[PDB]
Amino acid sequence: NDEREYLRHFWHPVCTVTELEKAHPSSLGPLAVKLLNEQLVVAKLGDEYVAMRDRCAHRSAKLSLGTVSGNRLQCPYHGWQYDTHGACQLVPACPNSPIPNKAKVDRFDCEERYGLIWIRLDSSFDCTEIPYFSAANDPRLRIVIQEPYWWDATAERRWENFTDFSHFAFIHPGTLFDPNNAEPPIVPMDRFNGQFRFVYDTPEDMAVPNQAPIGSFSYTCSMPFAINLEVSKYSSSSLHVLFNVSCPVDSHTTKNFLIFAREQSDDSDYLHIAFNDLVFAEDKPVIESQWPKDAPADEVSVVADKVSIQYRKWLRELKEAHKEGSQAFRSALLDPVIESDRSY
Amino acid sequence: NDEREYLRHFWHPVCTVTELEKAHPSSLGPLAVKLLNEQLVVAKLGDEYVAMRDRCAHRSAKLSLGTVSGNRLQCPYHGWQYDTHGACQLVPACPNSPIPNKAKVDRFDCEERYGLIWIRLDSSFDCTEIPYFSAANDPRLRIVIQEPYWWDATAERRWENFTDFSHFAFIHPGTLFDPNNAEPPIVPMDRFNGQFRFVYDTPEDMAVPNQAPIGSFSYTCSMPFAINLEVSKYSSSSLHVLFNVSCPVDSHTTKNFLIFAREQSDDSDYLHIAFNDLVFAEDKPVIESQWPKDAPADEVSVVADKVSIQYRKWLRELKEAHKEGSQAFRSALLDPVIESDRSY
Amino acid sequence: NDEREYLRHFWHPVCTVTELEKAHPSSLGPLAVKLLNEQLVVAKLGDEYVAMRDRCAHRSAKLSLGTVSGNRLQCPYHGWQYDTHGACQLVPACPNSPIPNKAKVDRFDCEERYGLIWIRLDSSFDCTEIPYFSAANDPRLRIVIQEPYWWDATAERRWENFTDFSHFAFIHPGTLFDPNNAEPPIVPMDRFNGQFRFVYDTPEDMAVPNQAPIGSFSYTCSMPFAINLEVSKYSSSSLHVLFNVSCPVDSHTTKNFLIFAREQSDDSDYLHIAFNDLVFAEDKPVIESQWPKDAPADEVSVVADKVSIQYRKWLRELKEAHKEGSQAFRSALLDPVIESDRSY
Amino acid sequence: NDEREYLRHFWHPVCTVTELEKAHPSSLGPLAVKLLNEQLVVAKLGDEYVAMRDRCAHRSAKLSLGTVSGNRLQCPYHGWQYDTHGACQLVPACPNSPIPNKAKVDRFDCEERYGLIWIRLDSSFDCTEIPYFSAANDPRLRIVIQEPYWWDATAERRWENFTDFSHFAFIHPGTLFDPNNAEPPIVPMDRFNGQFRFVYDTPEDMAVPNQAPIGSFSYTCSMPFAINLEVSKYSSSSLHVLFNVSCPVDSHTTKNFLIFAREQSDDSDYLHIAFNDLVFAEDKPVIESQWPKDAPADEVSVVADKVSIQYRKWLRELKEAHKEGSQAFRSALLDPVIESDRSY
Amino acid sequence: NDEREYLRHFWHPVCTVTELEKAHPSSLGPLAVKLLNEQLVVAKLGDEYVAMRDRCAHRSAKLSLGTVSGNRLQCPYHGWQYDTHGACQLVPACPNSPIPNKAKVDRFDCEERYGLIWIRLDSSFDCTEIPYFSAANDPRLRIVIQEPYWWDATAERRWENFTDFSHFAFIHPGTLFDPNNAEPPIVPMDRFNGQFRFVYDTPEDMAVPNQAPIGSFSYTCSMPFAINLEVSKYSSSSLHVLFNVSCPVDSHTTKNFLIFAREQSDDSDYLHIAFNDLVFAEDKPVIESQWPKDAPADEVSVVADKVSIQYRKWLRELKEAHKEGSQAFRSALLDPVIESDRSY
Ligand SMILES: Cn1c(=O)c2[nH]cnc2n(C)c1=O
Ligand SMILES: Cn1c(=O)c2[nH]cnc2n(C)c1=O
Ligand SMILES: Cn1c(=O)c2[nH]cnc2n(C)c1=O
Ligand SMILES: Cn1c(=O)c2[nH]cnc2n(C)c1=O
Ligand SMILES: Cn1c(=O)c2[nH]cnc2n(C)c1=O
Ligand code: FES
Ligand code: FES
Ligand code: FES
Ligand code: FES
Ligand code: FES
Ligand SMILES: [Co+2]
Ligand SMILES: [Co+2]
Ligand SMILES: [Co+2]
Ligand SMILES: [Co+2]
Ligand SMILES: [Co+2]
Repeated sequence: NDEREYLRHFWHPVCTVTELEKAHPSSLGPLAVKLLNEQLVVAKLGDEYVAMRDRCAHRSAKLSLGTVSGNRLQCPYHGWQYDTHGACQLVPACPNSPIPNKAKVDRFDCEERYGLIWIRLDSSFDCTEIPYFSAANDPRLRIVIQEPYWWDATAERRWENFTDFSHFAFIHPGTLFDPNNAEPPIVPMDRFNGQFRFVYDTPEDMAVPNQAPIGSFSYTCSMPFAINLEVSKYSSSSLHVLFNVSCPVDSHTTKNFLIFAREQSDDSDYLHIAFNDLVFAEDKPVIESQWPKDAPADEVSVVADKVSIQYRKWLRELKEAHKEGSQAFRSALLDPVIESDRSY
Repeated sequence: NDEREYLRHFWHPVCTVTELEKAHPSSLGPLAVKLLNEQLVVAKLGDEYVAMRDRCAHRSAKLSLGTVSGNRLQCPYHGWQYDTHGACQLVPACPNSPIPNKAKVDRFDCEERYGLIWIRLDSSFDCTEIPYFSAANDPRLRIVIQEPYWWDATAERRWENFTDFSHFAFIHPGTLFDPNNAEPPIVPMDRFNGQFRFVYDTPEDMAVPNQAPIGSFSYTCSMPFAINLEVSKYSSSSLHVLFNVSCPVDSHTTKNFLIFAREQSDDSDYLHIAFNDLVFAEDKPVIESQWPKDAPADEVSVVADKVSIQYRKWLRELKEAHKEGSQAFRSALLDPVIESDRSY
Repeated sequence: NDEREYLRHFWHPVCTVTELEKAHPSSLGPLAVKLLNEQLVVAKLGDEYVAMRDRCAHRSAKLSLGTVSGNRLQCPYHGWQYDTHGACQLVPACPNSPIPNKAKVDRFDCEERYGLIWIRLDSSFDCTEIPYFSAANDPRLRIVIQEPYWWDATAERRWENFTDFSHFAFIHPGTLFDPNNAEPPIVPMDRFNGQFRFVYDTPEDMAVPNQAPIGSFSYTCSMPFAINLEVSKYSSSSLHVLFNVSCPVDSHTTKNFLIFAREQSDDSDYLHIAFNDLVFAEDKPVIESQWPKDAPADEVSVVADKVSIQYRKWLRELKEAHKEGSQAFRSALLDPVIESDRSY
Repeated sequence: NDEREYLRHFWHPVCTVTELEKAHPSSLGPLAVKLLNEQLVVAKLGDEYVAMRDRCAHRSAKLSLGTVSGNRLQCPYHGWQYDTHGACQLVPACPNSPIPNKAKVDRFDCEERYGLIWIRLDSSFDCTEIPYFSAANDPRLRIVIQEPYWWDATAERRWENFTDFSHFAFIHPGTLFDPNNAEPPIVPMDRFNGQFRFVYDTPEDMAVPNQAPIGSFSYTCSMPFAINLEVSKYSSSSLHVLFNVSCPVDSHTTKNFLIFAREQSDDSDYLHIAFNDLVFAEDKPVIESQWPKDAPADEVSVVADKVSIQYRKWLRELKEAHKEGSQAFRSALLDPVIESDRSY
Repeated sequence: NDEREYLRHFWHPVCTVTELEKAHPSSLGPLAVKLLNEQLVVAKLGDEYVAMRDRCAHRSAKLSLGTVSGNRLQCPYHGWQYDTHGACQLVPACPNSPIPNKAKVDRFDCEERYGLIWIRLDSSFDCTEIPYFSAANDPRLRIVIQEPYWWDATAERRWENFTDFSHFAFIHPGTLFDPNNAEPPIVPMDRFNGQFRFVYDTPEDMAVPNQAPIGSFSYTCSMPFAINLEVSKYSSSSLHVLFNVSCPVDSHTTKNFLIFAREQSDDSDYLHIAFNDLVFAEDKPVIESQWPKDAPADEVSVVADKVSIQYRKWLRELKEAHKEGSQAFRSALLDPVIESDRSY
């Protein structure tokens, strides 16, 4: 848990709002989720999304097997009722007696945004924010939230797969790139407000389907695991946005979320969903094969790996700064480092 | 067989638009569907939804395994291309030769309405229309189209299940009615424009969930299988509309569609979907147990069965009038028969 | 397993007699069983039930894959024949050679009582007895031995679930308690002859099925894992006895046994079996959810938890006394500690 | 772990040539295989069978999901191509740049012999050879390579099962021996050229099928896991050879190979395959039951266990000599030790 | 059964010799097979392959559940023994009494050829022969018998699929033909000795794999269901032969056999097997979709359908001639009808 501890300071998606509403017939939850190997429960208490450890203080039953009752989450075993702060406010067996001081469960940051539920396990450094999705509140764009997809691969390896262009000719030859353009350009990369920003111009006139988001690629990557990709498409001259983020469920699993938005929206959502699913099915077996799950020091990079080289370097900086404490981590995350000629 | 020929003259839903778009990665279809034991294929050819028999004129392959190409449907076997009228316009093996006169497949009236695809197999009487859904184009109402649900029961038995309230205390005691209000009123029923119209007032103060659409019930039933139920709810003083229609797939199977609309729409869609699904799960085993599948003459009615009795009577009249021809059928369907004091 | 070693000194049930007879077509076993993570084999050799380690001394094959031949258990691999004392008496490959003195397997106390097979792994303290079942040899009572039921929960958590008053309202609302009677009395508890003894008069006039054993509850709990509950039922004024005992199979699993006896026995055994199975089905998901599997020090008790508080206290004293040896253990188990006004 | 390092110095079979050719539609591989817990990939690169670690040096994808291209193995992820020495010779993303010095993967000695693929993980002692199969290149004999069979048992326990006849009466009574000849002779055993050699004469006139290879048995066992058994059958006066060898896949699993050759070969191959499969099915549950998987020091031998005893002794000597280095190991393996009157 | 009766006069394959030898551990059978909806049993009695109705004369048990005992097939129920002529020669219950005259089962023509077992149900016209396989006894060629493949399609539709070239561009675009050459040539077709003979020159320089049998195509089709295709390949300048034959199992199923032979045989059998299997997997869903299973009179042909038009015409002639009797059928089958300029 040691090398991963710094990840607890970020906001991570754990489920869609849809999944929470479908979990229990009340539409309020509770829903069991797992984040960085922590077993948590999510529920809607009044107007608030809450996240607690999925473990009752009394006899350790799972609260995720319980029931929302107005402004309370009720344990299924002996009916202890927890408020939005994780504090027990009713012990039905002793309704007069004072409630023990220890009758509380851990309560974590939990917020809805973009149709996903986000949890931050450690808020002590008070310097991380929910990742940036550029299409939110853009009335020009129709937004579709896909169903989550689970991979037997880590969030770091998934991020590197999503931002890697040298693999398109070998993994996506029918679908995203010609098999003949295996040589990608080396682009400037900027750190700004805790995001990696970089821009690409993919090759034109490739034998790829019209629904393929191929064009001018503008990445805004909220560290550590979210990618916002704005595509000015060549084929249609219209904006298409991909927002992909991985939930690090445990040491070898990710629950992954894709939200996409498009300016030309008279067509079928399922044209795009089927295409995204095909791309993911092409990536999945190769990424799941990578072993060990966490990239060892012995991996051999080439110059075309600039994006993942720079990604790994920043992650190591954040892990090092975490050991040094709050101010060092804030600096490592939010200090600007500009390579390009743009102004922010 | 013979008993069911008259049903070919009505419009029946065969799939949702969502089902069509999901069937094939192109989002255009084709999709195989079955209606009154006919194997059909639906596809979006240009701006039109087209229904054809699912059987190529060349060597009888299923066109539903083929592909939409431009505004035509291409057979998977030797690539014959069919236009919106079912006529073959390209024989790839014989590009110069004249296309055989009989190179064509049967085409059927096919329209989208309310997010469903409707097919009329026999248009020769030309007096039937797509059923009425009251909530379409009412901006006060949020509309949800559920996924279809399949039952091993006929469309007639499904219709009678949907409009019966005698069964609420026994099939839906927790969910729609109190167990001790089993006695229902007997209301006037009007025939108008091929619809059964009748109005109820279900019992008040019943211990049923708040998401239960219980209140004053106004039915508009487009013969033979569609029900439009407008509820002015007691618990929320808000309009809730249920539109239920059965596809008669064959002699013992229905593919059933529910669309629901609601005025108070700040809550979760899945609160309502979960409730509807629970109601359907309560009905399903009992309706599927009814045998023989078609109601025989030996069933014993009581006065509380008025809706069922009058429905069976009208269906019998429609079946007999169909044998007398187009004009007799038009009168049996569209002549008014008013029982209530309502103006028309 | 250092902290479970004291449990080896008690008698634990490992199967029903029916299970042993059904295991092999001979009706004599062998049957593989597991107790405290020890792999054992049970068989009927002549008139005796025998238990040995399930591991042949020769080449370590499982004797449970072998065959009973009258008064011998024969290994499946090279046919070594073990007698009722675990000693090899025939090496078929060397019929004239003397049998090595090492050719023996560990043999454990094994006795039938009440239709179960009991094993005691360590008889050195010579102060433990098979648990008490009050209905044995009471000719007024019809006895039913249920099939065993397996839970992913420990024997301690199962015992505490069975004797807990406060969960009935939340886990068993339809079946054992009204949801309104959540506040239990705090009763005197006596230690006598290695049993916990306590009485509880459950609430009257509860909307609960008539086959529910609800009434005046008299518990005789043979430590560590057996519960004998005599119910003088309110609804029928007749005696109903529940005898529940958990086999600690390993650190996270129990094989549980229920025997029940009843004075009014003209009804169906399966009326009561189905009721017991419904109660167990209501408990099972919540008990299996408790984590960690062993109750840790951080659990928060309230005054209504008296029974489980006192149970945990006695188990801890037995564990500590086992470290101090035979006499200290005998005193911790068998010394009386009287809280009530009763005489024994 | 440490206990098994000496086994890396021997040649072990990992697949049949048939398995390699079936793995990929090209018939060239690649095929993933596992040997002593190492994940390897085998492919036919030009005229050579090559074994590499199944892990690309770039980003650790499995080369076994890749493709043979010319005389190289191409990774599925970014198309790096590895030559027969494990060196990367093409980085498609950086065609002009120099290939990193560390762009290479470990390669292992790999040869085809007898229709199997053999791998030696550690070649530094350079004193081991591929096991001896007597029937290779004997045109009097028809050879059949069976499909591999997997057992949840170690290669040591499998070897001892194959060379034991004490068990025939109990495991194979219908098939290999009479049940009442359980007493076997004790024969001289010779060590010569890294092989155990010993000769038997099984009992005559036994009620076993004609396809049973029962007769005069001559064993040549190439240490540690290969057995060559030449049978001069009693029933047919014809030579029958069984070659059995176990791949030690990991600490508890074997992938086992049987090749059999016969002089009288006008009958069906499947008469013999069915018989061998029946024998293996009789052994399998008993051998898989042996626990712990590795034989501990507490097993009790009898004089009939001579073959097993001498096998364990030699393995112990090889393990100890390996710790002393290459010369000590060569002597322990290849020094002769003659017990019989046979000339060498 | 009426329109299919003429097919009983031909020899049909029912299993491979391998399948017969694998069916029972004796390697002699019996094996149940089904041909033209007849339930038959195949067994090897001495040197003879025999086929009988799979139904004992005594109490109608299946002989396929029985045992070969030298020159007899023994029923499993009461052990009646049938000789190679289907006559019972032993009634174990009455070993002295005369055997009833009716104690016989129907016996059918049954012969091995090319590694397949062939059955002819009706030999009364004495004019049909086992189909021609050109590669048999050609020492230049290596022969591989594939495992049978089952399709939900009739033998007529399978034959037409195999000899159809207009479908390659749509069903086999990667594998057998360019998608751009959809236009096939019209070739002369000869009837000779009950075979259709015709020759094709497929297009050259197509983007197809090297193991694809593409070249000069010489067909010899033994009516009604066997195709012998000799390919003088363009890519390798070497002979490749495909022998495909369908067993008409019942009215909607075929059990299909592929044997292939090749002159250049230093490569892997599985290169070719995998390619054939890919081709079959491409055909299978489209052919299984064709409905009704038997081609109706309403199918619309084009000039490129010459082969199947001529096939259907000959089949109709054979069906008509069958009604007229033995001499008419012999003439329809064996009279020559020459279109080309070759001499036979
Ligand atoms: C990584 N990735 C994707 O996963 C994807 N899915 C659909 N377009 C996509 N694009 C353009 C992309 O770059
Ligand atoms: C038949 N029926 C239903 O199936 C249903 N489902 C949800 N409300 C429902 N109501 C009010 C109803 O009358
Ligand atoms: C724990 N428990 C049970 O498990 C049970 N099962 C049936 N009656 C029961 N009673 C009264 C009970 O207390
Ligand atoms: C161990 N073993 C076998 O596994 C076997 N299988 C077939 N004959 C066999 N024989 C003679 C044999 O000794
Ligand atoms: C029909 N057919 C096949 O099924 C086939 N399979 C492999 N080559 C093939 N060829 C050349 C072919 O014509
Ligand atoms: S375990 Fe939650 S209330 Fe007791
Ligand atoms: S079957 Fe449709 S094109 Fe031939
Ligand atoms: S392992 Fe039991 S007799 Fe050998
Ligand atoms: S992981 Fe193999 S080429 Fe990149
Ligand atoms: S049924 Fe065959 S012998 Fe009696
Ligand atoms: Co990718
Ligand atoms: Co209902
Ligand atoms: Co309970
Ligand atoms: Co054996
Ligand atoms: Co084909």
